[PDB]
Amino acid sequence: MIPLTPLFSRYKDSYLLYSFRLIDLLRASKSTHLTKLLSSQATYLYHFAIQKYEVQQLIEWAINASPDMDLQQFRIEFMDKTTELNLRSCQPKSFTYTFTTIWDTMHFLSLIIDDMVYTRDSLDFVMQQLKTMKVLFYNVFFILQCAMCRDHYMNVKGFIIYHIELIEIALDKEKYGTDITFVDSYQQETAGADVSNNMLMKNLMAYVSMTFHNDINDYKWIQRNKKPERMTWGEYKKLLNL
Amino acid sequence: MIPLTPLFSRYKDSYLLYSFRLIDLLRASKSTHLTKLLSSQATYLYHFACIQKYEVQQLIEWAINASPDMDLQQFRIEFMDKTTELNLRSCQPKSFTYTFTTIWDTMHFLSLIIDDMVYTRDKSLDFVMQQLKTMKVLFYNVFFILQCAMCRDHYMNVKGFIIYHIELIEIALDKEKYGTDITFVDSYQQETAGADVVSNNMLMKNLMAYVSMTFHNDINDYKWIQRNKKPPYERMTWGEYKKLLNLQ
Ligand SMILES: Cc1cc2nc3c(=O)[nH]c(=O)nc-3n(C[C@H](O)[C@H](O)[C@H](O)COP(=O)(O)OP(=O)(O)OC[C@H]3O[C@@H](n4cnc5c(N)ncnc54)[C@H](O)[C@@H]3O)c2cc1C
Ligand SMILES: Cc1cc2nc3c(=O)[nH]c(=O)nc-3n(C[C@H](O)[C@H](O)[C@H](O)COP(=O)(O)OP(=O)(O)OC[C@H]3O[C@@H](n4cnc5c(N)ncnc54)[C@H](O)[C@@H]3O)c2cc1C
Repeated sequence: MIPLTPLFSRYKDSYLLYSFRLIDLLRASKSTHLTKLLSSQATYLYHFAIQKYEVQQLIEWAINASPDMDLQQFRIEFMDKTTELNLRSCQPKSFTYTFTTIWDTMHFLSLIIDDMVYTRDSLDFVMQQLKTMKVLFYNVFFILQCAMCRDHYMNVKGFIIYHIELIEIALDKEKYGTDITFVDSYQQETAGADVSNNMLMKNLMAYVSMTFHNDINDYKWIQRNKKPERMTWGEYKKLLNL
Repeated sequence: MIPLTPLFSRYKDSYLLYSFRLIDLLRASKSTHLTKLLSSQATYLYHFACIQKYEVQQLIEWAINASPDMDLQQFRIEFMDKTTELNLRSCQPKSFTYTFTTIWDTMHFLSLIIDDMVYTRDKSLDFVMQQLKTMKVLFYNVFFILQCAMCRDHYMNVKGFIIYHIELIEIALDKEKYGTDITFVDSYQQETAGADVVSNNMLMKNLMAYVSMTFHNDINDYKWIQRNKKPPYERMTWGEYKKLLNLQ
């Protein structure tokens, strides 16, 4: 499926760390609503990482874990519990949690979307996975503390979700007889809509999340009142072997 | 300022109707947060329409104190008197039939306003940058007023597509503030391609008109997914849209 590269290996570990830090919040949840949101998100996260059954036991354990433990103690009991559930594949290699962990996670999910679409057949299955992807991007938690970031993301996250919906639309047209034409550039996709073609950019969500990532970093100069090395699509594809 | 066309004339009247129906909601607000949100949005809405600021404050304060036991038709009559008394006849909608078109018209109207502020900007770039932040607040908090929970949930999910492009304009104005003038281009594709290069400051002419138009099409495309229906079907094209609004 997705090319194995150094950068993808980091994405994968960051993804697991993100998921670990999410289930640690369950014991602390101050509402039923938050508990249901976290539980579903973490279940979805491991889904994209028998396995469904073991994950359910892991999440249920996380739900009942003592609220009076610290993170470091939760981490100990989590490494034991994942080992006992034969879920060693859920254990992160590193636990240093930063903005990069969150970015890696979003870029990881984007790669998963692109891969599911490229290797589809079952279009109902992929259309259901996409809806789950929309829920995941809608409900990204920062876990770390940055209110400004949370405010900014809640304003512009629809940019990513919108593009997931474009893929749904493409798959719907394919179900009804117009196959997907994969194109090399975003410009072919956006221009093609301005008219019975069904053109979709290859690696669309890699590009979408890369451009979104650049925009966030450009905007923070406005946020700090300061004068401004941005990632290019050419070098991003190279780093990930796309 | 914006070209005068039949379609723009509708947009402006729809915009007034939308603003009227919004201030009708203050008397029934079930929470001080909703009250604060509604009153600021209505004040922002009339700010982008056109001492007007002070009379609008008086109109909004009247709406806050109006009886919650009135019905909409009675609110409408008192509103028509209050706007007359305050020398605000220009706030009065010509038509009161409220539909989805009313909401779309309002969103398209605001997009045209954004594009026009950028074009006429004083190169007081802080002023237009401040106005854009107000527009982001307006699109974030769009009220349907009519009943469509599915529409509300959908908009909540994808409204950031519009707001994102307002932030692209802010970034371009920030660059111009600091020495790199905006280069205007004729197509969205030119803008997105130039964003991937150096240091260009490329912005599409009439970007928000194109963005809101494209968003409008995507919503209508997606609804066929929501209905499990196959699309029947003439979508709106950017060429045809520029013609209707006499955009150059
Ligand atoms: C959803 C989200 C919203 C955020 N909102 C804000 C905000 O509003 N204000 C604020 O100050 N900070 C915000 N941040 C944090 C900010 O984006 C940076 O992560 C932070 O400022 C650290 O900057 P950095 O350059 O050291 O790390 P980053 O450059 O952001 O990321 C580090 C890693 O990601 C790589 N990378 C860099 N750019 C890209 C790209 N376009 N595409 C793919 N990979 C890339 C880098 O090469 C590096 O390997 C947000 C972060 C996220 C995940
Ligand atoms: C923010 C918002 C979100 C919505 N979400 C949903 C949803 O999730 N599910 C659902 O079923 N309905 C949704 N709707 C309503 C839906 O978009 C239509 O308005 C409704 O279904 C009526 O369809 P229509 O084509 O006959 O009228 P409309 O699409 O409302 O068109 C009304 C006017 O706008 C013109 N127009 C048409 N297309 C465009 C365009 N691309 N750009 C500019 N002008 C155009 C038309 O010529 C017409 O004059 C939403 C509406 C809004 C404003």
